[PDB]
Amino acid sequence: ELTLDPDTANPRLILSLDLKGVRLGERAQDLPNHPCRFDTNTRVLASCGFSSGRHHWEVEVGSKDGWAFGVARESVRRKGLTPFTPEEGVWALQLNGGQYWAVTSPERSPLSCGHLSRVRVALDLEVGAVSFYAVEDMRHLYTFRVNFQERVFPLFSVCSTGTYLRIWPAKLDTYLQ
Repeated sequence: ELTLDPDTANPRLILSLDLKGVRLGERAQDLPNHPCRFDTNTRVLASCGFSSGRHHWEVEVGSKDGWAFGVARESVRRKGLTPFTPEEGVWALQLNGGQYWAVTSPERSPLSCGHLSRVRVALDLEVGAVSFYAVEDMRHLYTFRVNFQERVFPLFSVCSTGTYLRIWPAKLDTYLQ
């Protein structure tokens, strides 16, 4: 099953022991600053990435602000403060200011989807799409159509305390998403 990759994790994140969950901690861990580790934005990738076929997983989401999740192209920049945008190869939903957003470009799109508890992510590297559904009725939340040109990885970001993400088998915090 999909697990979070601790070698990629921003050192301020805390991963659960089973490597399925992530939240933001209060202090940075002293970790090796390896090239695939996010050193500024509060991100972690799954350890498995995909280059063909259709794949899905589910993400339990906290009720409070601070998270964004979806997929990232493998070449997503790890070093320095980077934008959290489709142009940087991030295709994600976000909970911020009590609103759900698809993190679209040039600006985010607010989603009138009601309350979210668990979200199924469907990644299709054949058609070229990543889609999000609320699991309880599979209502559609957002689809990014993307001509993916490299491997694509499950992506998770938690930039404030009080929230979390779990896999199911800087003026403002969000500037570090």
